[PDB]
Parts: sequence; C-alpha cells; structure tokens
Amino acid sequence: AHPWHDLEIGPGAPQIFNVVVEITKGSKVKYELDKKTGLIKVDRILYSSVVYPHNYGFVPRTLCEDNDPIDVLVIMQEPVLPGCFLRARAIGLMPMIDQGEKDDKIIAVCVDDPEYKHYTDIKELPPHRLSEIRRFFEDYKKNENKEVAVNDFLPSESAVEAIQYSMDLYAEYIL
Amino acid sequence: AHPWHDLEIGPGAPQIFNVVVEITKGSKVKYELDKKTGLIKVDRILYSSVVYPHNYGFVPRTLCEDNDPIDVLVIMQEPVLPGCFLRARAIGLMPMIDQGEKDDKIIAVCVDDPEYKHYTDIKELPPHRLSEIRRFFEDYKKNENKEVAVNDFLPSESAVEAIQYSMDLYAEYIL
Amino acid sequence: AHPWHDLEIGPGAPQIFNVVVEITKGSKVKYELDKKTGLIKVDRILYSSVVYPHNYGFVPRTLCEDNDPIDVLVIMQEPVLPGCFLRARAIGLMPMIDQGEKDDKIIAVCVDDPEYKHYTDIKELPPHRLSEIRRFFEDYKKNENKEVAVNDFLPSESAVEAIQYSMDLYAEYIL
Ligand code: NA
Ligand code: NA
Ligand code: NA
Repeated sequence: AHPWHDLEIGPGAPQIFNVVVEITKGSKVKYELDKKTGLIKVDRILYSSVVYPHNYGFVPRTLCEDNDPIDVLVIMQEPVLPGCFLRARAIGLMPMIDQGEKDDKIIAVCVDDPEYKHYTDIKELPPHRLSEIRRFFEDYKKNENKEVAVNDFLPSESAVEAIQYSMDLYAEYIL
Repeated sequence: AHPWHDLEIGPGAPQIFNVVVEITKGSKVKYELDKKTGLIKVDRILYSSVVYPHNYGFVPRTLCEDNDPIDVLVIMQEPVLPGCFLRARAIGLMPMIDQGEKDDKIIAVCVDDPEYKHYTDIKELPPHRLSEIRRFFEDYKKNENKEVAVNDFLPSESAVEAIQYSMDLYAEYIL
Repeated sequence: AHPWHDLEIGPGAPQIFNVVVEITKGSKVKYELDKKTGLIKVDRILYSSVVYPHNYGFVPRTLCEDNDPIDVLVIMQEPVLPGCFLRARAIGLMPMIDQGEKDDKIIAVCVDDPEYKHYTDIKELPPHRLSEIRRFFEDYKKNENKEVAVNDFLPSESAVEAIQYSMDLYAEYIL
C-alpha cells in the first residue's frame, strides 16, 4: 500500500486520524514521503544543531496548498519510526509562513498513548511545550537563509477545520 | 510485497522460517502489522515501564485463532528494525491465555546470528532467559487491567507443530 | 514501489543518483535488499565486533557481476534508516575481491548534507577516513573464514564509469 493514497484516513476523521510518521522525535534528518514511490527519502540533514521536538508526519488522503498532505506534529511518550503510522487526535493548530507561503502544522496527540490520549486541546499542555515547538519552526531553516514566520497557536477546532478542508481538497484531486 | 501474504515462509518451514519483525528488543512501542495495508502501525505505547525482551514479530503465510499470523520472539545479539525480516528456527513454545483467549508464542533463534544459530531447544538457554520472558508477558498488560496467564514452556517439537498447524490454517483461508 | 526496480535512478545519473540505504552507520546487522520482495532482510549479524563505518546501500536500476545492484558507502553527518533513500554523488571507487570475485564499492556523499555536499573527490577527505573504510572491508568477514582483498582507492571518474556500466547492464537485463 502507498501510505498517502492507499492507507485510509480512519473512521474518526477529521477529529481522529491516522498519521504516517516521517520524522522521529530527536532527529536531525529531515525525511519526507516521496510522493511518486511512497518510499521515505532524505530531503536534507538540518543546517543547524537542532532536532525535531516531536514525531512528525502527514495525514493520508489529505492535500494542502503546497500540494502535499497536511503536516502533523504528534506529542507522545516515545519515538516512532519513519514509515509507520499511528492514530492521533488534533488538539491545536500552528499557523506559519515559510518563504511567503502558507504552511500550517497540526498539533496532535496519539490516542493510543496512555499518557497523552486524554488531551483535547493545547491549552492543557505545559506552556513550555508550545514555546519550544514554535521556536523549532522559527529556527530550523534559519541556517539555510530561509525566513520562517510562526503565528499564535489556535484551538483544537481550528485544526479539525484544517484537516476537513484538506480531506475535501484531496477528494477533488483524486480523478 | 505485502509482508504477510507475499513473503514466502521459507523452504525450511516448519522448522526454519522467515520472521517479519514488528517490535525491536528494548522497545516500549507495541507496533503491529496492519493486516489490510501491510504497513507497520502503533497499536499502543505499553502502559507499564516495561520493554520487549527480544525482537518480536510474526511468520508470513500463517494463521491462528486470533485471526493473526503466529507470533514469534526471536532471541539474538542485536536489535532488528520493524518491517525487516530474518530467518529463524523454532526452539520452544510458550503457551498463554490473554483475556480468556489462546495466544501462544514461539520462542526462536536467528539462524544467521553466529552466537545463537546453533541452539536447537530452549533447555540450552540460561534458565533466567525463560524466566524473564514469562514475566514480561505476565506483566506487560497488567496496567491495562487485562489478565494474562502464562503456562510452562514446551519443547522445540511443540513449536514446530504449532507452526505447521498455522501454515495449514492459512492455506485453507486463502481462497 | 519496489526499491530496486520502481525507484528512478535520478535525473543526474551517473554523477548524482538515488541510493537506497540497507545498513545504517554503526550497525553490526548486515541487512540487505531481498530482491524478490523488495523488503529489507537480515542477511546476518557480523561475526566480528565491527560496525559499518558509514551508511551503506545500493543504486536503483543498476546491476553488477554478482547479479545485485551496485554497492555504495555514503559518507555524511547522520545515520539513515534501512529502506529509506537519499541523493548522493560518487566521489571515489574502492576495488575489492571477495572470495575470488569482483565486488567494488562506490564511495559517495549525500548532496543534501550541508557538511559533505561540496565534496567532489576522495582526495579531499581526511586520509584516515579512507584508511578506516579499507580496513573495515578487510576485517568484516575475517571471522567467517572468508578472504577479502581490497586494492588502492580510485578517483571520482572511475566511480562514475562503474555506475554507468551498471546502468547499462541493468537496461540490458530488463526484458
Ligand atoms: Na507541508
Ligand atoms: Na497473536
Ligand atoms: Na555487491
């Protein structure tokens, strides 16, 4: 199965959904889904001594402006390997601009992680969590001479709305 | 190739067989094969501070009561990544009951691991190995309020018999 | 997609090419591509207390004497997981004989690794790098009672030529 096209989004979508992990928490390797083959590829090694603050990936059968599936940061107890998928719930939305282009990130938790599965909204997290996440996106491409503007975090409902828009766009795209 | 259906069991089956690893030795992540897609998914993060004592997975083209392929714990020098497969020999059988349902585990070694490949039966292992394995299955779901009864370990021939029954059942299932 | 047949070699071939990683830097597990299924398998655990000095893999849609795709060692800042691919440039060739049979290795860098991407030829590397690599291949099968002769390293152009010969051979093979 191709992890973008062939993996279902999950019965609970847009609220609860499968996430295919591309990058493990703690990684300095920016892996990404290769859209054509469905394999995981090295996009680059990060240009700064920074690491992903959480497991990171995309939602199957979704589609955004940048012509990729929608991006998700998944907060949980443990690192998850690239190419594996998990079930997550959206708890917040982080709007950002990358080189003048819209690139929002979904903040999620894994609903099968007994520590984090009860979380419904980013306001419940230690405020520091959010601070670190924001800083990561402001920093991670700085040494590439690329500009990344991150805006104020938004509530779980803003993220569910984004996930829905992305499901609709994928559906129109499939022909 | 789908790792359950498309990977051969191996010429030496039931004695020697391919094992597709789902969980790496030392992991607190309970990954499993997603039957529909053939991808590896996060079933859950374990509810206790316990880790898998050995690499863990399933045998291709086999089928048991729980409608999964037969489970295998593979004892060897090194951790093996989820989604990769290896060649193993069955050396013992661990019968257990999980929530009133039969769920036996095969104890195996990797025949391509120069340290362990000579082993033919679990009686050769340090007795502690077996003690730890048993305890792991008695403990690992305890914090989920689920009951796991493990019985006395059985010899290599009992495991080969189980593997055979599971090959037969898979064959009847494929239609 | 099957990582040998279905992944493109890359527009820049023979100079720049996709590499599918089989073994991570630091590993004592000799994983290899299973040609039939496209899955990653444990060929063996190394018989010595040695580890791969760099990420290691093969080039898609190529073919050599041993009927495998051409082998590549990729020098970079970070470990890369088996089954993922990256873009590399060939910077040198290491000729060797394994049990009386030709088995040359390509020395490459990852062109998406900001530290190493500028390298064009092995003469630029610390001489020790090359010394360690050579020794690894002379040592890694010694405890299997197998003989491995490694010869003097050769320049980037010798490696590009090898990659080209291997692309031609693959093309003739596909029927
Ligand atoms: Na994106
Ligand atoms: Na089972
Ligand atoms: Na080779």
